[PDB]
Order: sequence, then C-alpha cells, then structure tokens
Amino acid sequence: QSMALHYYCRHCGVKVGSLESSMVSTDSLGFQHLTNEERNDMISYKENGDVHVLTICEDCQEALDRNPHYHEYHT
Ligand SMILES: [Zn+2]
Repeated sequence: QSMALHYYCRHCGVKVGSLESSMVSTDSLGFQHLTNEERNDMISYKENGDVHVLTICEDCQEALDRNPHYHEYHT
C-alpha cells in the first residue's frame, strides 16, 4: 500500500501525506489497544514509520513561487 512519512505542512497546517488513510492504515501509531489499525502497528517496530515531517504543500509552494519567500515578516 502507498505509505511513507506523515506529511504535515509548514505554516498552513495541511495534511500533505494523509488522504487514503481510510484503508491505508499507516497514519496511526499503535498506541496500545485502540482500533484494528493500532493493532496492526502494535508490532514491535512502528510500521507507520514514526515520521512526522513538516513540509511545503502545493499551496505554500505557490506562495513560494508566486511571492518571494511568501511575502516578508513586517518591514
Ligand atoms: Zn501549506
């Protein structure tokens, strides 16, 4: 199944790596004994990857490419 790092966007807070998590249970960490999804990750090695990366989404990339560093701070 299509699995990798969990992508959460820098600044705009969009989930860039979580859409098909409904059937692709690789997004949820097997904490203890929650759902069947957690039961699957309950293996002695996080199958979900243990990866929470903050990256640029399409939107922010365009904030990037269309605006120099996506505007300035204040001055
Ligand atoms: Zn973004």
